[PDB]
Amino acid sequence: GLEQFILENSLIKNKPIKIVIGISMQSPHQISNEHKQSGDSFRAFVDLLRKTNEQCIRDENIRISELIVVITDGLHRHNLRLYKNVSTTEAESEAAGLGQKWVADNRQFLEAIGQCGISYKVIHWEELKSVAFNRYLQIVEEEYEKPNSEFRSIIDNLTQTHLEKLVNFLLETRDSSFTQEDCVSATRKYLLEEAASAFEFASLKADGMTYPGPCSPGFKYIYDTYLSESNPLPFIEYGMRGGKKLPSFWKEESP
RNA sequence: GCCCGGAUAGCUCAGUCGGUAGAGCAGGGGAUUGAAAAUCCCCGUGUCCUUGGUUCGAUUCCGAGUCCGGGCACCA
Ligand SMILES: *C(=O)[C@@H](N)Cc1ccccc1
Repeated sequence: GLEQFILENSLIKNKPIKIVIGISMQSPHQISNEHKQSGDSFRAFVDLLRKTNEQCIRDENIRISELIVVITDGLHRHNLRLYKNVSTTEAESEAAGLGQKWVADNRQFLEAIGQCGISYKVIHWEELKSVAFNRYLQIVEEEYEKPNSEFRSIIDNLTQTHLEKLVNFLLETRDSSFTQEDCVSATRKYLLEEAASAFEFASLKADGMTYPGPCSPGFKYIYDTYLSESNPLPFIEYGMRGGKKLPSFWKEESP
């Protein structure tokens, strides 16, 4: 899908539109192979990008160029560390490794986006979370140091979400020996890292970042404070499905 | 993955069983001016996206393909 009704609110046209995007992954995959940024999702992002490179007499009176792609490869760490003792950094290593696994599971789409005209970047875990996280976490806690801000409401909502998720997860294996306070606090840590990912990402990348869903968790609270007056955080919503196979160039298995 | 709409003059779209599809823009020709600029008037051979059927005949009715959207399922 798209948001043509949202293109005029910013009112910056007749030029290349710097865009970004960030994918995620859950520990226990309920939909298994089906997930965000599947093959259909990447091909549909490419198609929605190419839809603005056509109709030059109807878009001048929408363009897609210079794009980037982020990955929260270092977000769901403690989510996977519950299965085995392992280590604190080993859980990171493995989760970011699966992130890079997907990054290689659809590299053809990333490279073919460059043939369609759009640039291709590849942000990762450390590539973003490697600078200015002390002041970021400090500001997150400064917003979460009072029950008046809706940051506590979003905290409780995401906490209930991750709590149901971790309850269903540990309901299969009770050998984790984790704590309810531990699950809640690790979920809140991931949530605050996602909230602090508005400051660091909005400052690291120019203009806007688009996700298929809404993704207003933490991003709204932080970006309305800082990014909305430094680098406008505009979230565009995408949405596709499966019905008729589109034309995919070099759509074959590697050999 | 499942389910629901459209494509018509060059372009926008309006056309409701199946009863020779027309309003706006554009564009050509005019009268009048010395000439243009306003105003009036004339001007559409459209397989209604191709290709198989009912009919007396199908725009929209049934079958096959091409291209634009929607509603769900999965939220994280
Ligand atoms: C899921 O765990 C999300 N918090 C991860 C995420 C999604 C989109 C953008 C940034 C982070």
